[PDB]
Amino acid sequence: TEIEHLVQSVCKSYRETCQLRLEDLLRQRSNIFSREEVTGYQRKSMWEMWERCAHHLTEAIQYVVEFAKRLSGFMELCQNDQIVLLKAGAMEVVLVRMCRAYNADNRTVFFEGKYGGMELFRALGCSELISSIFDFSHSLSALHFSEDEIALYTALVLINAHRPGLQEKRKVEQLQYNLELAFHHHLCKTHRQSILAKLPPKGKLRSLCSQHVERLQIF
Ligand SMILES: CNC(=O)c1ccc(Cl)c(-c2ccc3c(c2)CCCN3C(=O)c2c(F)cccc2Cl)c1
Repeated sequence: TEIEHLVQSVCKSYRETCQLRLEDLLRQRSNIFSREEVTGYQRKSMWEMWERCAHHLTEAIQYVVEFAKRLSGFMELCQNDQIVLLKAGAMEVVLVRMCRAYNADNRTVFFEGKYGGMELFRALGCSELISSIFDFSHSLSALHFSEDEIALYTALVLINAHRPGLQEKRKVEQLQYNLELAFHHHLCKTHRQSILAKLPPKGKLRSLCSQHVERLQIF
């Protein structure tokens, strides 16, 4: 039950640090882009559309940093390892967090006040990647994660002791192990263990968050 106090702690850090309130996202599912707004976005140059998207992604990252800061043990890690973990994991967490912005019923995603499909992002240069991002959100949305589960899962996406560059490896390993124990305890308690087998495989998140995203300093 130190474990259950950890579960509650991680869930509160997550709830305090969302960019978007879940209930606002659900409210807005009826609010969908017209054929003309989609065309208005398809018409934008590659540059301006990346500028747009890289801005949103940088704000989304700041919310993940604030998640890390409010997370138990994280802030007692040495500064080098805080930076290593966030550099390695922050994009991944944003990707995982976007499934709450995704509506599996019509395959739309929340974007700049309204919901739209993947053809919204045509001006970007990368239909393969967009498709892959959508397919992944579609799969992650199928778990119907509780708020607890997604808080713990994203905690673990972040506190990963296999990140090249950590000095105090062991101290991150204990933090990871305690988060793992919290997660498996909570899943066992609610008979949700089965979802473990449906989580993304080792290296799936990495492969989404490398293709095309990095060196965005240019926007
Ligand atoms: C009012 N606020 C917003 O609308 C808002 C807030 C937060 C965010 Cl994160 C977004 C947003 C940002 C980027 C993207 C999407 C939504 C949906 C698809 C394109 N995309 C990506 O996921 C992105 C990625 F993660 C990997 C590779 C390529 C890309 Cl472009 C929009």
